Amino acid sequence: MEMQLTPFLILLRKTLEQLQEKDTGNIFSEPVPLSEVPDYLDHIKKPMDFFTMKQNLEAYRYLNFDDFEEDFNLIVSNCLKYNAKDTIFYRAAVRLREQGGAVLRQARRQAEKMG
Ligand SMILES: COc1cc(C#N)ccc1S(=O)(=O)Nc1ccc2c(c1)cc(C)c(=O)n2C
Repeated sequence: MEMQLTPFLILLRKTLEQLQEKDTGNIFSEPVPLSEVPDYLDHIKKPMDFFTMKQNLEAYRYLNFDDFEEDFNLIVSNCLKYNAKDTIFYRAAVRLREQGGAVLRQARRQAEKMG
C-alpha cells in the first residue's frame, strides 16, 4: 500500500508516548525484568513493553496500524495473564487497557485518513 510512511511513523511516535503518559507508575516502561522475576518467561510467549515498541517503530517493524495496536495489546494481555488479580501490576494493567483504548481509538482515526 501507497500511504506516505513518514507521517504514519510520527503518528505512531506521538501515539506511543500518549500511551506512556497513561502508565504513570512506569510499570510498563521497560521489559519485565528477568532479574526480579525469573519465571516470567515460562508462560509468556512474546514479552512487550513501551521501550521495545519504540525500538520496533524505529526499526520499521510497524508498517500498518494493526501491528502497532497488537503490540500494545500484548503489553496488557501479558500482564493480566501473569499476575494474580490482587497485584499492583494486574490492576494497573486493567486501567491501562481502558485508558490505552481511548488513545488508540483516536490514533486509528487519524491513520485511516492517510491511505
Ligand atoms: C518498573 O518496575 C517496577 C515497578 C513497580 C511499580 N509500581 C514495582 C516493581 C517494579 S520491578 O522492576 O521491581 N519488578 C517487576 C516485576 C514484575 C513485573 C514488573 C516489574 C512489571 C510488569 C509490567 C509485570 O507484569 N511484572 C510481572
